[PDB]
Amino acid sequence: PPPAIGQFWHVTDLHLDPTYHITDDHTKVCASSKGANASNPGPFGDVLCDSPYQLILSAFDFIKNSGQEASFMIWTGDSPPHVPVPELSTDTVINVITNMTTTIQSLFPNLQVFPALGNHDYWPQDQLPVVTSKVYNAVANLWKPWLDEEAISTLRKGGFYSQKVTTNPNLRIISLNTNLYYGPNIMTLNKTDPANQFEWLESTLNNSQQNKEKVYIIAHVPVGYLPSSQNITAMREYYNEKLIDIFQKYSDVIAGQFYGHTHRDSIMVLSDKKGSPVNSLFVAPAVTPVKSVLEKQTNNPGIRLFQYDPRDYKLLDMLQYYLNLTEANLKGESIWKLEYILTQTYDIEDLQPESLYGLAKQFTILDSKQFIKYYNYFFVSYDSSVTCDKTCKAFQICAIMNLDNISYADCLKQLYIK
Ligand SMILES: Nc1ccn([C@@H]2O[C@H](COP(=O)(O)O)[C@@H](O)[C@H]2O)c(=O)n1
Ligand SMILES: *[C@@H]1O[C@H](CO)[C@@H](O)[C@H](O)[C@H]1NC(C)=O
Ligand SMILES: *[C@@H]1O[C@H](CO)[C@@H](O)[C@H](O)[C@H]1NC(C)=O
Ligand SMILES: *[C@@H]1O[C@H](CO)[C@@H](O)[C@H](O)[C@H]1NC(C)=O
Ligand SMILES: [Zn+2]
Ligand SMILES: [Zn+2]
Repeated sequence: PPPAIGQFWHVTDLHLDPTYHITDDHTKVCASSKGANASNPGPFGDVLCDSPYQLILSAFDFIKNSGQEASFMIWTGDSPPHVPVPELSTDTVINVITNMTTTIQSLFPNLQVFPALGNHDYWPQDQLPVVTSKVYNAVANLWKPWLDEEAISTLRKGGFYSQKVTTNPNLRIISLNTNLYYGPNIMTLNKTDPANQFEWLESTLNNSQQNKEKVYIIAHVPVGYLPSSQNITAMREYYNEKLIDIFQKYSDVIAGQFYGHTHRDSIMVLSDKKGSPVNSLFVAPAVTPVKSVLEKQTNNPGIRLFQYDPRDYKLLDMLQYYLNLTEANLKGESIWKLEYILTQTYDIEDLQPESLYGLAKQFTILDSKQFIKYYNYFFVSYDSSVTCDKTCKAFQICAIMNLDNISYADCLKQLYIK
C-alpha cells in the first residue's frame, strides 16, 4: 500500500479550428469539415468539425474545477486543425500552438506541462525536419516556462527534449518527436536515424539507468500496430522495430509510455524478446471529435488522469473523463463526466505490464464481455450500441499484445490470414 498518490493529466490532439461558429449554412460552420454539411453542430462542436475553442476551453475548465490535484500534465500535440495545406501556413500553425500554450499557462500558472510535437504541429503537416526550424524555435520560446535550457536546447534542434519533473525530480519525462518516424514525412525518407533521436534516446536512457531514475515516455505517434487495420504500423515499420528494441533493452527504466495520434483509447503491452510482458503503453483519445463523412464512428472528446506511486513511479490507475457531445450540445452545457476507472471496470490490480497482459488474455475469450467494454471505451463511449466482428477484434487483440512484426504476424496467422 502507498502513502500518497501522485496524479498527472494527459491531454492530446486538441485540434483547434479557429473557424468554428454556428451559422445556418452548415457547409460554412467550420473549415475542417472541408465543405461538407456539419452533421449537427453545436457550441461544443460537431463530429465532422475539429474543436471549437469553447470545447477545448471547457476541457481545461473541468480540469481546474475538477477537485483533483496534479503534479503535472502531459500534452502530446496536434493543435492545428484538419484542413488542406494551402489553406494553412507556418504562421497559423504557430498562432494556434501559441493560443493553446498560452491558454493552458493562464489557467494553470503553477502547473508544469510537458509537450510533445505532433504531426500537424508543422506546416506543411507531417514534414517535421531533422535540423532546426522556425516552428521548433517558436515552440522552444513558448515552452521555456516549463523546461530546462538543456531541454530547450534539443527542442529547437529536432523537436524533442527530456526533463526531470520539478515536483518529483528523479522522474524524467522523455518527450519524443515520433513524427520523424511517421510515414507521410518526406523529410526523413531513407534516413538511418533522423535527428539522431535513437542515439540520444539510447544515450538519455542509459544515463537514467545509472542515476536511479525512472522514465515516462511521452510522444505523439505511437509505436506498434494500428488496431483498426491489418499489418500497418503507425510509424514506419523500420523505425517501429528500432524503437521497440530500444524499449525492450531499457524496460526496467521506463515506468510507462503515453501517446496520442490515433484519437482512440488504447492499451498496449510491450513484451521482452523472450515473450514476457515488460512495459505498459497508453494511448489516450483526442479532445477533438472530428471524423470523415464515410466513417460510422468517432471518439467523444476525452481527458484523462493517471495515478502513480511517488516512490518508484509505478502506475496505479487511470481515470478517463469525457464529454457526451450530443448531450453537451442538446443542453448547451459542458458536462464533463467520468467514463471509467481502469482498475475498477476491468477488475485488475494496477497498471503493471503483467496486470494488463492478463486483461488482454481475458479479451481473447469467445464473446469476452471485457473486450466488449474495451471497444465501447475505444471510441470513448461514442455509440454504445456499437459492435465488432471476429476480424476487427482480432486486429485489436494482436495490436494490444504484439508490438514488433514477428510476434504480430504469429498472432495474425495463428488465427487466420490471406
Ligand atoms: N476522426 C479521425 C481522425 C483521425 N483518424 C486517424 O488517426 C490518425 C490521426 O492522425 P492526426 O491526428 O495527425 O490526423 C490518422 O492516421 C487517421 O487515420 C481517425 O481514424 N479518425
Ligand atoms: C484563442 O482563440 C480563440 C478563437 O480563435 C479566441 O476567442 C481566444 O480568445 C484566443 N485566446 C488566446 C489567449 O489567444
Ligand atoms: C447542406 O444542407 C442543405 C439543407 O439540408 C442541403 O439542401 C444542401 O444540399 C446541403 N449541402 C451539402 C454540400 O451537403
Ligand atoms: C506486412 O507489411 C509489410 C509492409 O511494410 C510487408 O513487407 C510484410 O510482408 C507484410 N506482412 C504480411 C503478413 O502481409
Ligand atoms: Zn490528431
Ligand atoms: Zn497525429
